[PDB]
Amino acid sequence: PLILFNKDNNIWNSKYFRIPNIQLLNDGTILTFSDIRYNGPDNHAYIDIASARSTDFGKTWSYDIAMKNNRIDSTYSRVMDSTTVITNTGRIILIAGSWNTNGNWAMTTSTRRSDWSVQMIYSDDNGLTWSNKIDLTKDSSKVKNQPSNTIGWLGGVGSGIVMDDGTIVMPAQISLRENNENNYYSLIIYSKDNGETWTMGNKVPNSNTSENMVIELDGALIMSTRYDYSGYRAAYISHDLGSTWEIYEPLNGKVLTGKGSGCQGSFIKATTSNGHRIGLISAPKNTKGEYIRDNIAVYMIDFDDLSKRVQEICIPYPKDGNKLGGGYSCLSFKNSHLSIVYEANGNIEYQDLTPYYSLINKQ
Repeated sequence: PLILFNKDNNIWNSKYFRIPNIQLLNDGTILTFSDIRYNGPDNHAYIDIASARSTDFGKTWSYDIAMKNNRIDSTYSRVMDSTTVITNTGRIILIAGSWNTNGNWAMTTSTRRSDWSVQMIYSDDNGLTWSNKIDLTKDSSKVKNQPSNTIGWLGGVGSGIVMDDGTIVMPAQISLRENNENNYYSLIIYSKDNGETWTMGNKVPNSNTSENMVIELDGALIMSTRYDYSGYRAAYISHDLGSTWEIYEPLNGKVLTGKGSGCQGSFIKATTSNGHRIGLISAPKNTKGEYIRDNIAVYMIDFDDLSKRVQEICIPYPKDGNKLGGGYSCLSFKNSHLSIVYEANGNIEYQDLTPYYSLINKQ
């Protein structure tokens, strides 16, 4: 596997890389992102977000800094946990959480986190140049239906989707102040104006849910979310663009995540040659438990053949993750090509999983 972001050899001399992201462009361009964790693996540290671009199918990469933190705190200023999407116009949107203090983003403060904000950048030139950082939460002109008891929120860490009519849907996670407690939930946000303004959906029926991704299936939204301390990835379905949610049985609890806290994963849809709509999930098996997060595997479900059980297709990273921070992955499928980026002992590796999709396509 090619080392995309190397902790031992990078142009920023960063000691650690975390939270990968990948987008397969329509013309074959591969666009990837990752946290630039300069001082180490800690989440509450000095972090920017990088971009690696390839015009030769992953052989050579051009590196840049897509987003910088607010530059306020040389120790804690950070923009992190990227959530990306490609609109129908080709516009590439990146959504990230922004902080500059110490402490968990969801549990530290009992009121709205003062240094918290959601920053968004977009590129109209296929990832060559990026726009200015646009604050989505400093006022109320960009995001509608933001709960008043919001401690903070950010993207679902991964990739969004585009509906039939062109509506962009982004996975999201929110922390809410409810009855002297801080409960965090998963949900979605959507934009009908190419990402200029957004409307916030409602929370999923269960707390302790966070990082997630949604797919579109015949107008509905099917979510595969991180369900902490449940041992599995939860799944919900929505028929009103994320306003109401029901448990999606065919996927709920099917992907096990081992003991301890959950872990981020990716959930994308692919349409095989026989017309079937399949779901591809990447997540560590975590058979060794807790934050070890071993064996980043790729699972498959056939929505048009739901009697067939979820299949383990391959394990792109059949090793233990680093307990300091690992296990995150992101899949991207476009034009019968499948690619993955994942964390690998402080590094970010890349793989082309297209031959495995060809085994699925049965052509």
